Amino acid sequence: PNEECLQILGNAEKGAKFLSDAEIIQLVNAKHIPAYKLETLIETHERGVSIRRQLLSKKLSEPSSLQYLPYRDYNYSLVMGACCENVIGYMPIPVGVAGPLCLDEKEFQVPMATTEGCLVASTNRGCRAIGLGGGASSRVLADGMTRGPVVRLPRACDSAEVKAWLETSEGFAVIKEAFDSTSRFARLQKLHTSIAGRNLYIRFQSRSGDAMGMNMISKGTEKALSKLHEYFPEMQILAVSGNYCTDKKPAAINWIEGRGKSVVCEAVIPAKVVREVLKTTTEAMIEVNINKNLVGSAMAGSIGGYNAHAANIVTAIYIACGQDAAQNVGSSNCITLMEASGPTNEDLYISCTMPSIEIGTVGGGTNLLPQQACLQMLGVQGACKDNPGENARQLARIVCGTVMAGELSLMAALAAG
Amino acid sequence: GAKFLSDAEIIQLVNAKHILIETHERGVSIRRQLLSKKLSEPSSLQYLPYRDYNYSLVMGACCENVIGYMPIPVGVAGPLCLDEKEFQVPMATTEGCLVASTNRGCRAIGLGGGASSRVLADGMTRGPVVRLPRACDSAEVKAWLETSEGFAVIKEAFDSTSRFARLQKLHTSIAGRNLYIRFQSRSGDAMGMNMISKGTEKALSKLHEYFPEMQILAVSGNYCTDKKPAAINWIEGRGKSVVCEAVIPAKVVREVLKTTTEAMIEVNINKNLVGSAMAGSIGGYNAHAANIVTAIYIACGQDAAQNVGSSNCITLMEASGPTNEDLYISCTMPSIEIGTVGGGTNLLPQQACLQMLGVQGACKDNPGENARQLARIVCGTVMAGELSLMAALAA
Amino acid sequence: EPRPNEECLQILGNAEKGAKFLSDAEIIQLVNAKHIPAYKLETLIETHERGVSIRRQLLSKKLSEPSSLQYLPYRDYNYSLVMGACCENVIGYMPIPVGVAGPLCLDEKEFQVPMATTEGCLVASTNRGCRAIGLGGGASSRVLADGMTRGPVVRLPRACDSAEVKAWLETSEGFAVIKEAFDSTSRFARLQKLHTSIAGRNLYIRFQSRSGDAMGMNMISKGTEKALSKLHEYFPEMQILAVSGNYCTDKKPAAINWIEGRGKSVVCEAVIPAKVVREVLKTTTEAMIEVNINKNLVGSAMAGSIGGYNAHAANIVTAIYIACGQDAAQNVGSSNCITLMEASGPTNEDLYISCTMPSIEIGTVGGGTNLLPQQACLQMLGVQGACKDNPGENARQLARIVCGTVMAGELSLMAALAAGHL
Amino acid sequence: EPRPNEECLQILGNAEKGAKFLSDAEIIQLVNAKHIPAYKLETLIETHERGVSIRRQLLSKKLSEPSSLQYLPYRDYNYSLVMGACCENVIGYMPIPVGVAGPLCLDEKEFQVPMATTEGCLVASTNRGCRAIGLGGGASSRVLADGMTRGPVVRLPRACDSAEVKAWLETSEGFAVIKEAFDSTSRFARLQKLHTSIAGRNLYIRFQSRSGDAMGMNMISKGTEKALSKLHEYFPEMQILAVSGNYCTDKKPAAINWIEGRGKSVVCEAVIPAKVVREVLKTTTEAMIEVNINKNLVGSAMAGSIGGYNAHAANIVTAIYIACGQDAAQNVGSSNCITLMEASGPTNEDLYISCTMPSIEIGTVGGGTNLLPQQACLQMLGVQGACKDNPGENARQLARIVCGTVMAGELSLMAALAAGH
Ligand SMILES: CC(C)n1c(CC[C@@H](O)C[C@@H](O)CC(=O)O)c(-c2ccc(F)cc2)c(-c2ccccc2)c1C(=O)Nc1ccc(S(N)(=O)=O)cc1
Ligand SMILES: CC(C)n1c(CC[C@@H](O)C[C@@H](O)CC(=O)O)c(-c2ccc(F)cc2)c(-c2ccccc2)c1C(=O)Nc1ccc(S(N)(=O)=O)cc1
Ligand SMILES: CC(C)n1c(CC[C@@H](O)C[C@@H](O)CC(=O)O)c(-c2ccc(F)cc2)c(-c2ccccc2)c1C(=O)Nc1ccc(S(N)(=O)=O)cc1
Ligand SMILES: CC(C)n1c(CC[C@@H](O)C[C@@H](O)CC(=O)O)c(-c2ccc(F)cc2)c(-c2ccccc2)c1C(=O)Nc1ccc(S(N)(=O)=O)cc1
Repeated sequence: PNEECLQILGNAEKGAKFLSDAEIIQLVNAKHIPAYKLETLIETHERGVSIRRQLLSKKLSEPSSLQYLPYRDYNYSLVMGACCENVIGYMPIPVGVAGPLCLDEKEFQVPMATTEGCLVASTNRGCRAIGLGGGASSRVLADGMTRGPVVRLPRACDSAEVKAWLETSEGFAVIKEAFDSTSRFARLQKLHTSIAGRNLYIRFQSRSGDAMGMNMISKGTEKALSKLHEYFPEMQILAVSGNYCTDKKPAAINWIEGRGKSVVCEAVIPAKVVREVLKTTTEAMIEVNINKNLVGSAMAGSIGGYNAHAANIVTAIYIACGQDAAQNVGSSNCITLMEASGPTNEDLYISCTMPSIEIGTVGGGTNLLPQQACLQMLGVQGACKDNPGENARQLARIVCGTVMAGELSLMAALAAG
Repeated sequence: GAKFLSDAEIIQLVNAKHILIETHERGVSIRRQLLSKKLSEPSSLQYLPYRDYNYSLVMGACCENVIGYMPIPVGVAGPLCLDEKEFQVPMATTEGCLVASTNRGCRAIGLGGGASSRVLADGMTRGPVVRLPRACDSAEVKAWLETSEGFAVIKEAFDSTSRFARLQKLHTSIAGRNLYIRFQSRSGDAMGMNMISKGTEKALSKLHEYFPEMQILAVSGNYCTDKKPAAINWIEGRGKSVVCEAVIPAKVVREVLKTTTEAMIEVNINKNLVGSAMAGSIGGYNAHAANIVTAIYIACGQDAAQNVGSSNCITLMEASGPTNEDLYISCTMPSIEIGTVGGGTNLLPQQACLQMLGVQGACKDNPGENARQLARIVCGTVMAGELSLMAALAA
Repeated sequence: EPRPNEECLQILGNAEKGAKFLSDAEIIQLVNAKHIPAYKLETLIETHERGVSIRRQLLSKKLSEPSSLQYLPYRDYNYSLVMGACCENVIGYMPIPVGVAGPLCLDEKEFQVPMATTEGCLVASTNRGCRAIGLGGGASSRVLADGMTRGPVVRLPRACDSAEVKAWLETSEGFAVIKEAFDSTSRFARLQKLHTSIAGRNLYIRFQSRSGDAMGMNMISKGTEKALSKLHEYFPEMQILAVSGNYCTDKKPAAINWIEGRGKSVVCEAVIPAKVVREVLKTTTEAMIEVNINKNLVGSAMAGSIGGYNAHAANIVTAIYIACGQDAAQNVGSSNCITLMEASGPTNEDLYISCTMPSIEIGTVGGGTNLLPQQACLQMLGVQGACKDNPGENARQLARIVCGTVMAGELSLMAALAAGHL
Repeated sequence: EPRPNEECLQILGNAEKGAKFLSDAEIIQLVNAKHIPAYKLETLIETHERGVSIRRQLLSKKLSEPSSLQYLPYRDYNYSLVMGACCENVIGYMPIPVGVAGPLCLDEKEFQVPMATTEGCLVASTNRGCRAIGLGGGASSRVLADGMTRGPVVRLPRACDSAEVKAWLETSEGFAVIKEAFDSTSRFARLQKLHTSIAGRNLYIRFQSRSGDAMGMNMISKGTEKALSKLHEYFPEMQILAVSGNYCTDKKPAAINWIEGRGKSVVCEAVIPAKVVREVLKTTTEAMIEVNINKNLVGSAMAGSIGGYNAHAANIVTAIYIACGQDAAQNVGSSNCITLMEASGPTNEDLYISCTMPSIEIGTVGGGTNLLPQQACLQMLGVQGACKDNPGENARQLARIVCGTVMAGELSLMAALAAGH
């Protein structure tokens, strides 16, 4: 009944919990109730998902499309008004595990969410060679998420004035105070700027504790630019990101300046281990690395893509561990080097250098519990109380270390043919 | 067999190195318990779900040492009015507001009479590196591959390996005695990596016959280029090269997008062109194409690591209409790497999202048309994403 | 002494008098107060040199230090081949010292390579590279590709229309019509496969063709214009926005030139005996390879280079280009080079070296190669002017010489850096 | 009259005679008989021009056409400033025509810009661009950054050690010890913040400093060599692999030069009224923006350019570089330019134009600027040699003049592309 059902919705202590599935759907189709009124009216999250699927399904060319998209018994409360909207369900990505990865005297079992055949198996083989080689070592070389707004002044002489002002000790200090006032972990490092006529691109860089820090840095960037407006009232803020960050697009600035964590990792693989585990020789590995990862990438016109498949490992760890998998674009930046080592140049020195690993252990997908499980496997879930940023640094080191395992195994598979 | 043993006992054997199980879901349980013994926090696994998932479609083709699955929330943006049709576009993401913003982009496009798209090129690639004794020899091979007779014999060998192996023009570059060879072929509705690899191996094997001193150094010399940033994918395309466009009436930019045509053009020029230029970008002349590509790719069983190149996009915005107040927007994405059969599209949840869009599996009438359609959907939804985010930045 | 402007104009407009019957003071007087603007001085003054002399006197009064031009030479230079062709508002010439590096043993021949440069030691260093190559049996090179390009941008009303034009150009019959219009413009105009790129309703079209021994810019542009006119017959709503849309790409760095080639794409190589690397180059093979990998490959990669995987190819390209009447601004793309070094031979102690240069933009007819001094340098190499019995051979040979001299230069400088002064 | 070889040698080794007492034919007879190496002619022959003359006679006999050097001039040129400084094995000089575009109205001054080129209409076209700027009220420019660089590669035993070295150079005291070493080598050496990059056990170190009015390669390199010697005292396992590891980056295309700058980073701007755009440039502001956006931004984007967002900056950079005694091979990076074009005024009919050139590598002291003809062109612009009272001002002014003349070039070519035919 259409007019009885409205009575049960309007009563403040009854609610739509008393109504049925088809009755709420009869209301919308008759146009008694608009569609957008169902988000706010319906009580529980899972029933909101159910009714959206049903409404959505009748509009589809094949109304049975959603049959095998699962949606029941998922914690939508951590996702609603925080991570996803118009939610009709969830997508299971198989999670495999590669390890142990022997990195800086610890051992890691690395979760990898992927649907590419053999990626975990191959990565795990690279892990095996590293462990039988005495483990890999890594260092975090730099740390600071960025945002890169574009501002505009009337003339290029003015934009130049502002650049010189931001380069002074006094002007930087003023901007630093306004940026840092927005948050606990927001500490502004040296500003990088570029002029293009009357445009001025300003790359704000700051650590962000254990968060990846896109939201924190943005908040700092806006207050900092508000303070900059007080010194330069004619300055227009065109966009809070003018693509100079650069976020989720290939850019040499991230390659050269770094973004998020800049990391290096390295290991030596005995000749014996290269033969028995990797089914090739040190000399063959080197020849392939030089001519694939340097020369080949060079011929193809690569900026920052001097590696075999860093992106595969970055992406799978990112999906498993609640990262922004779109940031695989810049986070997969990697140069993989290989050279002969040891008494008779028969052992394999390998290193991966990844200048822009954009990563966090708090916020975003890491609020969700399956994603926290994977972060917990690695011992890096959430914030680190004693050493703010140490969980995010550790995960970045794991990523780089795991990328190196991936590089060893794939580069060996290609070398053996 | 194993059904009479217990979980605690079978692990006893694998630990002792004296060592399959009769049910897929139990194989996952026992793997979780083996892994569990190696972690400092074994209870970390308890909220990583694993039950009642169809592991049969995974075991052999997709993933090894599987211990569960990672649920990614799926949202829907649409209807996206694209080429006289309506699509409800699934987007798997954990990024706040990404679906809502994309959906707004869709709303603006529909009220502007919808978007139009064309597939400009189509062919996955693979770019092996080979070596000859001398640069004079590598050059002889290049010359030979550029003749009609040479290309035809390399084509016959490539094409013999499978149904959809149909070799297009070759692209080669020499680096001294190295020769990089870029094979491009369509691949039915599959993304086509395995297919083009098999075609490449038999083609390189046939090239070895003409040049026995040639060394096949690696079936991928990074000249493809797969999953790394490369100008070659931007200039030559890879997979589907696609263009999409729409005109958004002035009032619609005002009321829906909360800005103006003029302000939008000013941000696009100075962010997506000039800004990306100052940043030293090749192919990243867009706001956030990667957000949409990645979200759709995870939802639709694509290889999410191919967002590196699939996200390549130039977003252009011009003034339009008689009064010059309407917003012409286009997105050009020359390297969308995509398929509707194989990989993660073999799993039922991922197929649900492909079925939403009406592109699931092979198009039996016209091989490749579902993958082509999906690329067009990706490019149209990227343009929707560009519209909304650029409006939010300009406002 | 100078008589009034009125009388000076009557003598100027008389056929049997002209400018020969006036003073320097009097020509300068007419210019200072219009009647003669300044650029018309070339087509009015008795001789080329007096036109240059007068232009200098005009300029000198405008300067802060009037005697600035004292040591800028101008007398007795053959300005006839310059005027209307190479340069306007000419006040003189700039002497660039020319040294010789050689013999360069390339493809079983010997070359004495002229290099116009002011950088100390460049010719000496390059010359040592030639010697190391000579003692190692010499270099070999092949020309891989040959075609100068021009990359106009056109526009259709919509992206779907530009898509239609791309597909039409990709059909055999569409390209054959465009090729016919292109090729009708000159005897050397032969259009190769078209490269096309869409950016919304924009459509960049890369026209490529050999061009005899000319570098070919003017010829290609002419071919391009007739090709687009014909294209407009089929697609009347097409607008030519610019005859170059930076898609060629000329005189700017661009991945397309690196990947597709432009002008002449060349490869060169040589094996240097271990003995020679030690004695001549003061280093070892092992050391050279380590420096090359970690400087020219890894270092160039960390700096974010496209096409710059070399030590100083640009030094050599520029010196040969100025010496040989080339367009030195084309150093931008023509310097593209990847230098590779590896172990070779029985001992694995000999140095294999190769230099691959995909975009050497060059020619032996036209532009600066019309002037006799730069023809002298071209004649040194045996590549001056057009080749009658094999059109394009001289420009191809010059491209090979450039790539081989670059390799010579790479060998030497890389050995200097590898030794570290020692 | 030509004497036997043994007789000619005693004359050559007689200290109160020498080669001055031999004829050309005798000196050649000695070279051909392998008594004198051909390269030692420079230090044996008393006059520089005679050394050039004999090198030419020797060279001509090696050529397939012996008269090929006829129209290569060599006489009455001042080889004294070139020998052992600018060029070796010298057989003459190459005259490049010099034209003048101007006046360039820049920062309330006027410049007559010399351009050594052989490309037809380049000077005339650039000169049209100058007219538009001057009738548009002039151009204004700013040097934004100043510092030549050198980017050596060193190697440590492990990547962990390269990381240790990077962190050490990033502390204020580690940097200060390196800065003290670097600054000690020359009066203008002032080491700026160190930019470093790791690749495994490689460490690339980008040393940047002002260099007076010199372009500064040799100076920066000398400071770099001494700075690395100091760093070796703290890290004795460090290997200096190469004083240039291509991270500078000198004379190759590189994003690092685009993003960080190198030498002089400059920006230039003008507003061109519609009337001037009409009469001088023969077009409209609307047409020029449409061409600039779709050629210099979008076109360069599709071509995969880094730093090549301009029409023909390189033409102007190269022409001025040759005239003014610069290193013309550095036009690779010095030509880096993004040209921007906007509508201004009430009906979008005035043309705001700017050129941004982040890496103008230039000098007015040293190299080819030591030669008198090259100094004449520097003197034309008022930038010859070192500025005593304001060190670096001449080099800074020249880089502004390049950027401003580049903008002039951009205006004219783009206008011509916007019209047709
Ligand atoms: C990592 C994955 C699994 N993988 C890929 C696909 C990698 C792509 O996703 C990225 C590349 O396209 C990037 C690039 O190189 O340009 C390939 C492969 C790459 C390019 C080809 F043309 C063909 C095959 C190979 C491979 C297999 C054989 C011989 C050569 C290469 C493997 C590979 O690593 N398998 C493996 C190893 C050990 C074990 S084991 N025995 O340890 O379990 C199993 C499988
Ligand atoms: C699309 C996403 C959700 N989004 C992002 C994050 C996008 C990043 O993941 C990619 C960028 O970093 C790439 C780049 O531009 O460099 C931002 C944003 C971007 C850069 C900042 F510095 C700060 C915030 C914005 C935004 C919000 C406000 C004002 C300006 C920008 C939005 C955005 O589109 N929200 C939105 C719009 C409508 C509705 S509605 N009214 O339809 O529901 C909801 C949310
Ligand atoms: C070719 C030129 C002359 N040349 C240059 C300057 C080359 C620049 O124009 C381009 C580089 O900057 C490009 C780069 O590497 O990034 C340098 C040099 C390069 C970078 C430095 F940091 C310092 C010095 C060297 C050099 C000398 C010694 C030790 C290391 C390098 C030489 C060089 O080749 N001299 C030489 C050799 C043999 C004979 S001989 N004995 O054969 O006549 C003479 C001179
Ligand atoms: C500057 C030079 C002289 N110039 C060039 C050649 C410039 C090349 O050296 C570099 C370009 O290739 C870079 C690029 O755009 O990709 C061209 C030209 C460019 C691309 C073509 F396909 C064809 C012709 C043009 C031109 C002529 C006509 C119509 C359009 C463009 C001119 C040009 O500026 N002439 C002129 C102007 C005023 C006066 S006046 N009347 O003031 O004296 C004379 C001549």
